[PDB]
Amino acid sequence: AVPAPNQQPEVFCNQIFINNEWHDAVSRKTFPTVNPSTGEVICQVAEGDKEDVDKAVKAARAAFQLGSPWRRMDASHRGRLLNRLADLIERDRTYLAALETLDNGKPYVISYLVDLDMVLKCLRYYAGWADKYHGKTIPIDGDFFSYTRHEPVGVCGQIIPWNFPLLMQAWKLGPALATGNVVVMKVAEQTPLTALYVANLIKEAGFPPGVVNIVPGFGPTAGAAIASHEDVDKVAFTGSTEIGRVIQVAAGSSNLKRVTLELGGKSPNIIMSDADMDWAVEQAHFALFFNQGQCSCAGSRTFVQEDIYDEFVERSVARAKSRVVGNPFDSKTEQGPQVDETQFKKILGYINTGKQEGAKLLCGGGIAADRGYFIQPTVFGDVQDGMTIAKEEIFGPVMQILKFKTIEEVVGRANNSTYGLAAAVFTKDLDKANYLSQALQAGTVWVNCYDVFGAQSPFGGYKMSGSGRELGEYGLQAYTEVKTVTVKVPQKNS
Amino acid sequence: AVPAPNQQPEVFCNQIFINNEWHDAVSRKTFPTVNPSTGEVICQVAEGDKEDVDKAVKAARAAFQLGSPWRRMDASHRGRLLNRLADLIERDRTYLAALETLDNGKPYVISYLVDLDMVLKCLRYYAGWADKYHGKTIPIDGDFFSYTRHEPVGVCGQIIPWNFPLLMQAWKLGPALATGNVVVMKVAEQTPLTALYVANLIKEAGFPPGVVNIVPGFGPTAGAAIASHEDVDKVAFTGSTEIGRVIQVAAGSSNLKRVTLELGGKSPNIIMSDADMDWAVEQAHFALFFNQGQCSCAGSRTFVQEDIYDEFVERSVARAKSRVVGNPFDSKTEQGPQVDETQFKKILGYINTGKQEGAKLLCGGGIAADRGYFIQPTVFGDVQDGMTIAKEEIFGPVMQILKFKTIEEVVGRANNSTYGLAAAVFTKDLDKANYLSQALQAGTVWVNCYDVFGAQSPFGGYKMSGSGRELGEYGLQAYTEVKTVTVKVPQKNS
Amino acid sequence: AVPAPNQQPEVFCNQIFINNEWHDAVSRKTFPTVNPSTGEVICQVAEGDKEDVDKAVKAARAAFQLGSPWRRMDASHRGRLLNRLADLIERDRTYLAALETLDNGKPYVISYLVDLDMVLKCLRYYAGWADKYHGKTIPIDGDFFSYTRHEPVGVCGQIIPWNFPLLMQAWKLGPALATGNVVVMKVAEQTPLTALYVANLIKEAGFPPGVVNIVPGFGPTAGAAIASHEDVDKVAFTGSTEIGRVIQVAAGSSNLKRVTLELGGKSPNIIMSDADMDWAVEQAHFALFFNQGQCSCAGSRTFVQEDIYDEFVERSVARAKSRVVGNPFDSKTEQGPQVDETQFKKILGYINTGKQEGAKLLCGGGIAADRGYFIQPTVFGDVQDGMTIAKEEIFGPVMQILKFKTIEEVVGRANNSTYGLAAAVFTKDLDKANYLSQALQAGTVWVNCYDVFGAQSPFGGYKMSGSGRELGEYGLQAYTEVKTVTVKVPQKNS
Amino acid sequence: AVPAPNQQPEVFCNQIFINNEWHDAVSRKTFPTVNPSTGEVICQVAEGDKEDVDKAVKAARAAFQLGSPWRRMDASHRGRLLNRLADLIERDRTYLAALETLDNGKPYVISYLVDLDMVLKCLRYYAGWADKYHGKTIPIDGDFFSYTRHEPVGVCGQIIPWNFPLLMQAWKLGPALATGNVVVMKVAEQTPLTALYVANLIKEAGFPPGVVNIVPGFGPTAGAAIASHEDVDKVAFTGSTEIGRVIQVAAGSSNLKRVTLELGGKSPNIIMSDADMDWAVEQAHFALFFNQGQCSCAGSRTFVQEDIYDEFVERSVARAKSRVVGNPFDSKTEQGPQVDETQFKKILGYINTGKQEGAKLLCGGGIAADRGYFIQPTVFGDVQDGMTIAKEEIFGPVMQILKFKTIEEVVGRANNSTYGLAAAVFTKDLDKANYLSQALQAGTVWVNCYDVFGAQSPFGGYKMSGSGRELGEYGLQAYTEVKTVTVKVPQKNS
Ligand SMILES: NC(=O)c1ccc[n+]([C@@H]2O[C@H](COP(=O)([O-])OP(=O)(O)OC[C@H]3O[C@@H](n4cnc5c(N)ncnc54)[C@H](O)[C@@H]3O)[C@@H](O)[C@H]2O)c1
Ligand SMILES: [Mg+2]
Ligand SMILES: [Mg+2]
Ligand SMILES: [Mg+2]
Ligand SMILES: [Mg+2]
Ligand code: NA
Ligand code: NA
Ligand code: NA
Ligand code: NA
Repeated sequence: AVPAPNQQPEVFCNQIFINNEWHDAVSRKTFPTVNPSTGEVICQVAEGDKEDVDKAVKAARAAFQLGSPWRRMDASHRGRLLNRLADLIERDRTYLAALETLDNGKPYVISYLVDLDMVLKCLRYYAGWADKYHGKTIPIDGDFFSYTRHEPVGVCGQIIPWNFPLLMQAWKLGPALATGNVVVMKVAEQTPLTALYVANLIKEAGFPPGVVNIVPGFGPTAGAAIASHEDVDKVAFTGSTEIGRVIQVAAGSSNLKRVTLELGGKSPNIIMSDADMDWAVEQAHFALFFNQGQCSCAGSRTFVQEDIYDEFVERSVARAKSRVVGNPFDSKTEQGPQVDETQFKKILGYINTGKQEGAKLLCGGGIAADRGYFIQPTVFGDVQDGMTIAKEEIFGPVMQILKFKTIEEVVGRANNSTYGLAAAVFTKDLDKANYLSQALQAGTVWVNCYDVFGAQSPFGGYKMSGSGRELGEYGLQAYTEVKTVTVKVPQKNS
Repeated sequence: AVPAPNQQPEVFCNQIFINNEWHDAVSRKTFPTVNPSTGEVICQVAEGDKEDVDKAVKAARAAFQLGSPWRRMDASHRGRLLNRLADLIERDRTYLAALETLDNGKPYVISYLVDLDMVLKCLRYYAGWADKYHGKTIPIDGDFFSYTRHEPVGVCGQIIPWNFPLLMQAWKLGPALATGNVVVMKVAEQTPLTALYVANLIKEAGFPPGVVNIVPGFGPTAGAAIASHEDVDKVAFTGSTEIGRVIQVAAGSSNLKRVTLELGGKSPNIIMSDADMDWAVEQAHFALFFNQGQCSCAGSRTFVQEDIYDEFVERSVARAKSRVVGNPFDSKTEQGPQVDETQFKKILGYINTGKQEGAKLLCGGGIAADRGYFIQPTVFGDVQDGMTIAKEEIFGPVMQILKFKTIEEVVGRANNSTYGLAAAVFTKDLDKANYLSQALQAGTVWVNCYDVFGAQSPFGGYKMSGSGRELGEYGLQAYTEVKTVTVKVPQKNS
Repeated sequence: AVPAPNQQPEVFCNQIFINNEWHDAVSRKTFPTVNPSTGEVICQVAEGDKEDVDKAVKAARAAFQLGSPWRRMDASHRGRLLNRLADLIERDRTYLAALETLDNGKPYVISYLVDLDMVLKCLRYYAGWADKYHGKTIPIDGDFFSYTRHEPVGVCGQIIPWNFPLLMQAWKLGPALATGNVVVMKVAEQTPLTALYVANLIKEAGFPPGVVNIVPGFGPTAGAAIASHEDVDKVAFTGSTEIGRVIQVAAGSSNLKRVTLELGGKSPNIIMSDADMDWAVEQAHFALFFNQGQCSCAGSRTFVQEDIYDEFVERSVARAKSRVVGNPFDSKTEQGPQVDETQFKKILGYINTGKQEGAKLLCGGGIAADRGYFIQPTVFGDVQDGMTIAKEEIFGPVMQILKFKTIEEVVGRANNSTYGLAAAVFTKDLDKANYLSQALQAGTVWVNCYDVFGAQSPFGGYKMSGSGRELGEYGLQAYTEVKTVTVKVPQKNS
Repeated sequence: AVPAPNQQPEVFCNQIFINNEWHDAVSRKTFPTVNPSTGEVICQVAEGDKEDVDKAVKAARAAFQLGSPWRRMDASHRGRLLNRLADLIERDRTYLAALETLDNGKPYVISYLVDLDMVLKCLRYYAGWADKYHGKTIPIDGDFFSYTRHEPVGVCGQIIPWNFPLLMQAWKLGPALATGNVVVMKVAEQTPLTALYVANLIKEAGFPPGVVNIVPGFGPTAGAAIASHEDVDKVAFTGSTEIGRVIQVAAGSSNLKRVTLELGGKSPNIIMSDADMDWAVEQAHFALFFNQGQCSCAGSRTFVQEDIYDEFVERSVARAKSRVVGNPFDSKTEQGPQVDETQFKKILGYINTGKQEGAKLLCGGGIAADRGYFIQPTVFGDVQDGMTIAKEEIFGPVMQILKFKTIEEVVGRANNSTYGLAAAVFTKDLDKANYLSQALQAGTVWVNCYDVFGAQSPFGGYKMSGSGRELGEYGLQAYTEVKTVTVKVPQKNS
C-alpha cells in the first residue's frame, strides 16, 4: 500500500551544506531546477563553484583531524548514526518520495516502494559493516609481529548523477561513513533537492559537522573542483563514460587521488529458445523501460533466439503499447517524463537515427504529451550490431531487439562492446546458464531475472563501464587505506 | 600412463614412529597385516598400546614447547616442508601405490592415478595455507587496540580408517602441519603400512622430531588412549558413526579436548527424468561401486524417477554385470577384494538381509572368487525406505535402487536419514538443480557428477555423519586456537 | 545519567515460553526465585523438565522447517528483527536493570550502565552480521563450479548461568538468530526473570513463533534434557567446568550434536615492576571484585613483582577496605550480595580454607551483613601456587596476591593451570607486553586493562576453560553448517 | 654461506620476449646497458617501442581468450607453475645474483642473500594463493541465489624500475599469474638483463606462450605505449611520483584501464630518547644506506630526540665513515656504485644543495672513486624541514638528521610531507609505539626495525607515494575483476 502523496511538496533546503549549516554560494549565484512533468521551475538552488568546494574540503579535512569527534568515535557508534539516519529517512519517506518524483519525474509509487526502500536497505546494510571490516594479523618471517590497520582513506569527493538521486547518494554515503571517512558530495544539477533534504537529516541524526558536506552546482565548475582538488584523497564518480575520462585525468593531473568510476552501459539481455516466454517478455520490458529507460544497466540489446523471435517481438510490442505514460503522481502511471530537455532531445535524436539506419520501428517513436518531457515507449526490431542504437547508450524508453541463432554466436556479439556493466540470460537449462554467466564480460550477470540489486551484492563495470565495485563488502575496499605495522619482538612463536 | 607395478613390494617400515625414529612396542607385541587379494600375511607390525601412545604424546608436547624449532619456524617454512614432503611422496609414487594396493586391495591403476594424485594435491594445497591464515585487527569500542592471534591448537590426536590409507593420512597432516600443530596419529590396523613409510619421508623432508608421531595398533587400545589422553588438545577422528560416539564421550570424560568427526553415510543419488541417461547410469555405477563400495559418501540410495526407472535399472544391471573383479595388480581389474575377512562377512550378511527383506536381487549376490575377499557386484531393485539395506551403511559393492514420482517426495525421502554426508542430483534443469541442492541435508551436494573432491572444497557431515569440515580453508578452523589481545592505548582513532 | 529505579519491580513473566505463548509446566510445579539482598522469595517460576523441553524442541523444529516464515525470511530482515528487539530492551531499560538487580543482586547503577548497555551493543552488533556471513566460490580442479552455502545448524540448545543473566542471554541469541537458527534456551534457576521478560519482547519484536523458546527449571532436569535430546543439533553451554564435562558426554551419548563450552577460570593478572602503580591497583581491584567476584574471567591470581609488592599490597588492602558493600539499589553501593545461599556458603568455605592453609588474611574474611548474602571484600597475601585458594575458582570477593621475581617465572606460574580463560599484563615496556601476550595460554590477554569486552572481539577458553569462541565474527562459526555444492559445467575457465 | 661469483657472467637474453620467443625490435634498434662499477657497456639490448608493445599486447590477448590453455588451466596448476619457476630461479641463483650485480651495482653478497631470497619467497608465497582467493556466496533479499566470481582483470601492463630489478619483477608476476592474468612487462632501461633471463625460465617452467611478454626499451616509448594502449586492461607502475602522474593521465585519456602506483618516498625514522641506542644507530644507518640509498622507503629523515641527539649523531658519523665502498663483487664491499651517470650527477647535485642551504656536512660529500659511479656515504646534521634535502627524494647515500623535542611535535613534522610510503619508530615504550604507529600517515610503520619486508604483509603508499598495495593477500585485489551472478530460484531459504 502506498500512502497518498503531497503532489506539491514544499522545498526546505536549497543551499550549500558545510559544517552542518546552510550557506549561499560565495558568488551568491543560483540555478533553477525544473519539474520535468511540467517544464516549470521548482525553485532556485545555490550554484556552488570552486570557492565553495574549497570551503567544503577544508571543513571535511578539519573533521578528519586525528583526535576529532569523528575520528575518536567508536566504529559501532558510526553504525548507530547510520541507523539513525535511515530511521529519519523512513519517518520522512512519503515526503522524500514525492520530492524525488517532483524533481526527477519518476512515478511516486516507484519512488516510494522502490527508491526509498533501496535507500533504507543500503544505509542499514552499511550500518552493520561499521565495526566489522577487520584488518589482519600476519605470520611474517622472522622475529616480528606484523598486522594491518584498515584506516579511512580520508576526504572523499563523491560526484553523483540524476537518475536515482537518493539511491546514488546512499550508495556513496553508506560505505564512506561506515569506514570513518569524510565527504564532499556534488549532486546532479538536474536533481539536487532530495539530497539536500537528506543533509538536514544527517545533521538531525547527530553526525559531527564537516563529516558530510554537499555542494550543488554544475559539473565543470563544482565537480571538476573536487576531482582536481589538492586535498581530496579519493574521488568516487558515477556518470557517463565521457566524464569518467575527465575525472581520471584530473586525478592524475592533480594529487594522484584514488579513483573509482561507475559509468555507462549497453547491456545485453539474452533470451534462449527454452526460456519461459511470458516471464522473459515481462522481464525484458522491465529491463529496458525501468525508470524511463534511465538506468546504466538497462537491457538495451535484447538478443532473442531465432525460433522464438517472432512471438517474443509480438508480445514485447503489445506490452510496450500498453505501458501507461502520464503524470507521475497518478497511481496508474508506469512511465513519467525524461529528466530534462537535454535528455528529451538526445533520446528523440537516437530515435531518428534508428529510423534513418533501417531498424524496424514497431511502436512509439515520438513525443507522448504536449507538455513535459514525455516520450512514447519505442521498440525497434531487426536491430543489427553496427547500428548506432545498438552501440550507443540511449538512456530512454527505446528498446532494441536483435535476432541470433547459436549460443556461441551470441556470446561473441554480446561481448563485442566497450561497455560491460551488466548482462542477463533467460533459459531453463543448467548448462546454458552456467556457460553464459561465465562467458559474458559484465560486472553483473542476471539469470532469469533483471535489475535485481541487493545491498549485499557488488555492482560495477568491466571495460569502459567503470572500475571498482559498489555495494557489498567490496564497496568498502575503495574507502580503506591499509597500513602495515611491523614490530620487532623478542622471539616469534606460532 | 601408469608405470608397471612391483607386485610384491618390500616392506621397510613396520614399527612405532616417535621423534623421527622407529621403536618396538613396549610389550614387544606385533600383529599381522593381511593382503586381502590372497588372504596371506604380508608382515607383522608393532602393536602399539596406551604406554606407546603416552611416549608419543610426550614427544609431541616437547616438540610444541615455546621456543622449540617447530614453534619458532617461519610459517612460510612450514609450507616449504609440506612441499618437500609432497615431492618425496611423488618420487616414491610407484612404490607407494603398489604398497597401497598390496595392503588395502584397491586396483593399482587407481592407487596410482587417484589416491596418490589426491595425496599430492592435498599436501601441496595445504602447504600454500601455512602463511595465509590471518588473525584479525578489530575495531573494538573505547581506547583499545584489539586483535586476534591464530595459534595452533597443540597436540592433535588423529585417528584414521583403512579405506583410503594414504589419502586419509594427508587430509589430517596437511591442515595440522600447515597451522603449526604436532600430531599423534593412529593408523588403521587393517592397512598400517603406507602411512608408516610416509613417516620415513617426514623425517627425510626435515620435520623436527616429535612433530609427527605414528602409532600403529588397535582401536580400543591405541585409539582410545589418544581419545582419553589428558594431554592431547584435539582429536580428529574418521571412521564409523558408532566409534565417533565413543570418541566424543572420551573427550568429555577426560580433558575436554576439541573434537571433529568424519563418520558414515547413506547418501542419496537422485536421478530426475530429464537427466542425461548414459551419463547418469555411468555416474550412479561409479557413485556406488568406487573403491569396492568402501567409501563413506557412496551413493547407496539411488533414487530414480518412475518414468525412467525401468530403463535405468536395465542399464545399471548390465554395467554391474560387466564390472571386472580380479587381481588388483591386473590392469583390466575394476574391482579388487574387500579389505578383510570381517568386512567380507558383514557384506555377505547385508546381501542376505536384502534378500530376506524382499528387495529384488537383480544381479550378483555371492562370493566372486576362491582366495581373498571378493564379492560380486550386487544390485537390488524396488528397494523401500524402511528396508535395512536402505538404512544402514553396507560399505561394499551392493547397490540399492528406489523409485520415486515427484521432486517434493524425493526431498523428504532423501532427507529421512540420520546420515547426511553427501547427496547428488542428476538433471538438466536449472531450477530442479537449485531446488534440490538447497533442500538436501548433506555436507556435499554433487550436481551431475559424483565423488568430485578438491583440496579446495570442504567435506564433512550433517547429522550423525560428523561434525566439522575437512579440506579447503574450513579444514584449518579446528586446528586453530584463537587468542584475543586487547591493549589499552592513549587515544583510539579510526 | 541513571534514572531512578523501581526498587521493588513487579514480575510479569514467570512461565515457560514456547511458540510465543506462556505455559505452565506439564507437571504444574513451580520453584521460588530469591532476592539475594534480603533472602526473600520474589515469586514462583514454572519448573520446566524433560516434557517441557520436548514441547519446546518440537516447536523449534517446526519453526525451522524448509519453507517456514523464519527459513524464508530475508537475512537482512533477521537483522531488522534483532535491531527491533534491541530497541524494545532500550525502551524497557530502567525496568530491566532494576529487575536484574532484584533477582541477581548486582548494583542497579551497574545493571543500568554496564549490563544493559552491553546487551544492546551485543544485539546491535549481531544484527549487522545477519546478511554478511558469506559462503565461498571455490576454484576447484576440473570442469566444475564449486561453492559453499552457510546454512544454519538448526535447533540450538543454549544453557546459561546466573552471573550476567541478560548479557549471557544476548551473547547466545545474537549469533544464533543472526544466522537463522532456532533456540531452546534454559535459563539459570537462580536468575530466570529478566530472560523471561525479554521473551515477551521477542514476541513483540515480531520473531516467528518457535524461533525462541525458553524453559526455566533446573540443571539435571531441563538442562540435561536439552543436552541429551535426540533432535537438538547443537548445544552451547556456559557454566562450570564440572558441568561442561556432563554436557560433552551427553552430546556424544545421544546424537553427536555440535558442542561449544564457555567454562570456569583462575585467571592470572600480572603486575610488572614498571607498571603504572595507581592504575594497576585500581584495575586489579576491579579485575577481582567486579560483579561480586562472580565473573568467569576474574583476576583471581594477582601476581606482583617483588620490588613493588609491599606498596601494591598496602594500596590494594586500602582499596578493598574502602569498597562499599550494601543495598544494591543504593547509589553509593559498589558491591551487592552473592547470588544465593549456596554460593554464599561456598565462598565462606574457601575463605576458611585460605586461612587454614597459611595464606595471610589482610582484610575482610567474613560475613558483611546479618541479612542477605553479603561477604566482606577479602584479600589474602603471600599466596602460594599449591594453595586451594590459588587453584580453585572461588567466584566471590576473595583476592589472592602472589609474589614473583622474574618474567620467565611468572609466565610459567601463570600457565601452570588447567584453566586458560583470560590473563592480563600491566607494564610500560613494549617487549614485555609482546613477550607475555604471546606466551600466556589464555583465550584473552588484556594489556594495561582488565575485563574489556567488546561484541567485536571473541572470548573463550584454552584448556579446561572451554572450547569455541563467543562474540565477534568467530561467534558465528558454531552456528553455521557448511554445505559444498559442486556442479559439472561445460568448460571451466578462470 | 655464499658461493663465489662469476664476476663476468655471460649474457644469454637481450631481445624482446613475446610468445615464448625472442625477437628483435621492429626498428632493429638496440640500446646499451652499462656496468655502473666501470662505466663500460655490458651489451646491447633490443630497443622496444610502440610497435613491439602492440605485438606483445596481441600475444597476451590471444593467450587470455576463453578456452585457451591458460584460461582453462586449474588454478592449483598455476600454483605448480609458479613453484616450478621459483625452483628454476633457485637452480640459477648464483648466476642471477652475479648478473644482477653486474647490471645494477649492488653487492653480490646482497644480490645472493637478499634479492634472490626475496624473489624466491615472493613467488612461492603467491604460488600458494593461486587456488585460494575465493569469491562469495551472498544472502541477498528475495528468491535469488547470488554469488561472485573472482576472474582475472585480463591483460596487465607492468612497468618496473631499476633499483631491485629481479625483486620488482617478482612482486608483479607473482600476484598477476596466481590470479590467471596475462602480462606485458616493461623493464627499466638501466637494468634489463636479469628480467630477460627470467623470461627464459618462464618458458622453461611451462607457462603457455603469451602469458608473460617482456619489452625492454625506454619509458616515453615502450612504457607510454603500454599505459596508453586501448587493449591493456590494467597497469601497475612502480617508479617516480613524477611518472606516476603521467601513467594515471594516460589511463584516463585512453581506455580507463585500472591503475595501481607504487611511487617515491621521504620516509621519517623517529628515534625516541628511550630507544636502544646501539640498535637504533645501526638500524638508522641501514634504513638510509641500504642498496646505495636506492630504496623508495629509505629512512631519509632521521628525527632524533634532543636528549640523545649528540651521541646518536657521533655514532652515526662513525658508522658512515667506516662503511666500505667498493667493487660489488668483493665480499668486503658494503656499498657499490649508483646505477648510472644520471643518478650519480643528481645525487651530487643534492649534496651541493645541502651544503648551500646550511645543513652541517658531517662526513663524505663527494665522489668515492675515479671510475664507476661511487659516492662517499654522506651525513648531514642540523637539517631543517624546509631544506630541499629534507623534502625531495635523493635516492642515494645521503643521510639527513633532524632534532626534535616532543612526540606531538615529531608527528606533525613527520606527516608534513606529500609522501607517505613508510615510517619507523624506535622506542622501548608501549604507549609511544602505539601512539606513533597510529598517528603516522604511512603505508608501513616499522617499530624498532626498518626495511622488514615479507611476502605476507602489504606495502604501498599514502598520499603521493602511490595507491593500492603489493604483497600479501592485498596484492591480489588489483588483479581481480569481480563478477556478480544473481540467479532466480524457486524459493530461497536460509
Ligand atoms: N613504491 C615502490 O615499491 C617503489 C619501488 C622501487 C622504486 N620506487 C621508486 O622508483 C623511483 C626510481 O626508479 P626509476 O628511476 O626507474 O623511476 P622512473 O619513474 O624514471 O621509471 C620507472 C619505469 O617507468 C618507465 N617510464 C619512464 N618514463 C615513462 C613514461 N613517460 N611512460 C611510461 N613509463 C615510463 C621507465 O622506463 C621505468 O621502466 C624512485 O622514485 C623510487 O622511490 C618505488
Ligand atoms: Mg552531463
Ligand atoms: Mg572397526
Ligand atoms: Mg550449578
Ligand atoms: Mg626515469
Ligand atoms: Na529537476
Ligand atoms: Na591389509
Ligand atoms: Na534470584
Ligand atoms: Na646497467
